[PDB]
Amino acid sequence: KRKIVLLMAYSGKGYHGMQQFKTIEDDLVSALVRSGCIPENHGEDMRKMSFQRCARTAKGVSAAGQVVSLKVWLIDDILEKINSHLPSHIRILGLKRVTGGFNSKNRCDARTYCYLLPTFAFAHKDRDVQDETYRLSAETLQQVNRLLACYKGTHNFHNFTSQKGPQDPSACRYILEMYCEEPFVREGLEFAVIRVKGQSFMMHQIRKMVGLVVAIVKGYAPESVLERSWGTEKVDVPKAPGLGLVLERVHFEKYNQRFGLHEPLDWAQEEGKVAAFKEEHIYPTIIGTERDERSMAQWLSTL
Repeated sequence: KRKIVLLMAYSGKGYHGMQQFKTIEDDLVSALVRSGCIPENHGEDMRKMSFQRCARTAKGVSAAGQVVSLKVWLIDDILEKINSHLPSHIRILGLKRVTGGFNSKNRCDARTYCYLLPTFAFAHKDRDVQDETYRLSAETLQQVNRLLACYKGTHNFHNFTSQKGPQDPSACRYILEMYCEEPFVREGLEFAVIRVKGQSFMMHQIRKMVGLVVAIVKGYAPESVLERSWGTEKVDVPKAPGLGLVLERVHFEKYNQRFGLHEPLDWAQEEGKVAAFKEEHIYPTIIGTERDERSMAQWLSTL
C-alpha cells in the first residue's frame, strides 16, 4: 500500500547473515508480521511485498546503516511498532516514504565499512611487546595508514577474492578512502577502527585487504607483496576474521544525478541514534567477543 525505505542497524553475533541460526531478516519479518505491517503470506514469500536489501552481510557481520525497501501497510507509529517486536541488538532507525518503482539494491552506489580489531594485530612479531599490554605507536599507526592508502584508487583486486581470474573485468574494484583511526582502551584492552569506502565490494575483499596489511605490519611479509598482489600471478592473501566487520553506510550520492523519491534520502536526524547504537550494541559486542573468546588472537597464530 505504501513503498518505503528503512534504515536499520544490528549486531551480527548470533545470526547467520542478513538473508544454521536465524538471520537478521527473520527477526524483521517476524516483527513486520506482529506489528501488522505485513500479512503472513508476505512473510512466507518476501517477493509479494517486493523486499530488497542493499547488502547481503555475511555471517557475524554487523551493520550501523543497512538499507532495505518494501511495500507495507503504513500503520500509525510504525517505527515504534516494528521496534517493539525486535530485540535490543536490532533497530529500525529511520523511515523514508518512496515511489513504488523504487529498488534500494539496484539504485544505491558506494558502501562504507568499518573494521574493529584489537591493536595487537599490528604488533611486530619480533621487536614489539607480545601480550595484551602492547600499545600502538604513532610510528606503526603511520605505517598502517600509508599501507592502507596504497589501496586507494582503482586496482585488479582478483587476489583479494576467489573464483575470479586476473583478466576478468569484474575483478577490478574502486576504493575511495581507507584508513585507521587513533586507538582506544576498553578495560585493559586496546582496539582500533579501520574505515573503508568502496564503490562496490567482492567476497572477502575487505577481510583480505585487512589481512594483508596485518601480515605486513606484523612482519610476516615485506611491503613488496602489496604491489605484487596486483600482478596477474596468484598470491595467497591472508583473510582476517569477519567478526569486527561492520556495514556503516549505504550511499546514494549519485542517485539524483541519475534519477531525481517522494522525499529526499539522507538520514541526518537519525545520526545521533546511529552513533548511539554503534556505541551501545555494535562495538561492545565485538569487544566482548575478543575479550572472552579471542577471535583475533586465534587467527593471528595461523599466520
